Amino acid sequence: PYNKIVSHLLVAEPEKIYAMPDPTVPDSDIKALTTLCDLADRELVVIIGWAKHIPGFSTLSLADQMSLLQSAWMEILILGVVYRSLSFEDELVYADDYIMDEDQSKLAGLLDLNNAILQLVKKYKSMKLEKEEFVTLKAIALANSDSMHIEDVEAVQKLQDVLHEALQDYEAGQHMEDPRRAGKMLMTLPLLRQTSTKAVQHFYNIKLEG
Amino acid sequence: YNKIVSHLLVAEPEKIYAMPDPTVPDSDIKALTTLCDLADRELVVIIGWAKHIPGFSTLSLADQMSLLQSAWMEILILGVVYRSLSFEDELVYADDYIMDEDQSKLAGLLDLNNAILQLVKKYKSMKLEKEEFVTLKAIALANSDSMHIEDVEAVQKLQDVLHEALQDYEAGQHMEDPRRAGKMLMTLPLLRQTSTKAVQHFYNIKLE
Ligand SMILES: CC/C(=C(\c1ccc(O)cc1)c1ccc(OCCN(C)C)cc1)c1ccccc1
Ligand SMILES: CC/C(=C(\c1ccc(O)cc1)c1ccc(OCCN(C)C)cc1)c1ccccc1
Repeated sequence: PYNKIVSHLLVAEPEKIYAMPDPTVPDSDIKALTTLCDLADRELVVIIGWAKHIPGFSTLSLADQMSLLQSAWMEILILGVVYRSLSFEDELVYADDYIMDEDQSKLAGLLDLNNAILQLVKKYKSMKLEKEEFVTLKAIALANSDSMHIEDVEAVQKLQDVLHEALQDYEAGQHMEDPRRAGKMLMTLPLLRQTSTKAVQHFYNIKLEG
Repeated sequence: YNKIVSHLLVAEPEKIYAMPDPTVPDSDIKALTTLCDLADRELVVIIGWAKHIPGFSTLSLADQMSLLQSAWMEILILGVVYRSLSFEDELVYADDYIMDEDQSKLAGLLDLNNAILQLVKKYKSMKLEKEEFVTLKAIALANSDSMHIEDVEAVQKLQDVLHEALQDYEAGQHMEDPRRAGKMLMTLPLLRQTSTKAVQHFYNIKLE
């Protein structure tokens, strides 16, 4: 119906970012990896631009604004893809010009991993996830990254609170069929965190192995 | 008073002890062994405790085990975490085994324990109650996100039931915060992460 925060967040939303493949080089695990690497690099600058638009976010200390972006960037990237693929089935809308099926992923050796995000994508799909929910869960994810390098903990909390409140409230007017929808959304965050940490690790392994 | 929560409480297992076998002088191995032996004896208990969770038993033995399979670490972690609330910078795994910053460094569990302590840091901040504990334990169990389940609906129903119990509990004894249940739900990620880091670390011993 109308929530201050949710609307703000829809607006603060970033524009369509396209992967931009290299047509002259062959499709290998090094290509796909390289393709995603930069795709994320670009998004990371995109996200830092965005976070400033997160109501109450710019007010925290800089050292703390960095602490969170430091921790929650991967979940943000991830929830991102997870969203792009809701209207699709069994594949990943990493980029609107970059989609991967079971076979493109088998070639990239990201089967295990992608079969993980397919799962995450399944839940949200079975909940009929809404754009307004994405943006909110996304902001929450950030204000809930639990960095250990926090200096002013009472502030992080008020930021968490402000965003949590917007969720309960938006879910309150748009879905009275489910007096427990917000909290349900919230329970999908762990998997988000699980996937992201899985992602981070595969990366530290590819870097170890080469 | 909420029925489901009264149950979970009553179900709450009896105290367990690590019993730092009067055998080997303190050392990485001794330490790691003590925990290995306690976790196992706890795991058994957990299995039994599980039978009481409302609606848990009705599940096919296949699912029941798929959940336990995935959540047993969060459960173990949550325990020591609740056990450690009333303390400072120390992790209580058992009344006979209490790890302080140094004993940790000795076991190499500095990083692991240090994240676990972070978990406690938050629960202490919001004065976690035994009631809230027993309930999250059950919730974490059914919200374990296992990839290989048969009956998705029945499981979902179990998460709703327990979720209802939590939102309800907060609604009665904690009217001062309408977002409390949700905030408890928000501590689940960390628990997940920590339980994960904890597990990958165990397997990482002599492998690649
Ligand atoms: C899951 C795909 C992915 C990345 C990704 C995820 C979501 C998204 O929207 C875009 C990309 C990925 C790849 C590279 C990367 O690099 C960050 C480091 N920069 C500074 C070089 C981050 C994420 C990746 C992670 C680990 C190993 C290999 C690939
Ligand atoms: C966090 C301490 C811990 C365990 C633990 C946690 C909570 C608790 O109440 C009791 C113990 C731990 C240690 C061993 C273990 O083994 C399970 C596998 N069995 C079948 C051999 C599980 C957890 C541990 C985890 C990873 C590496 C080293 C130690």
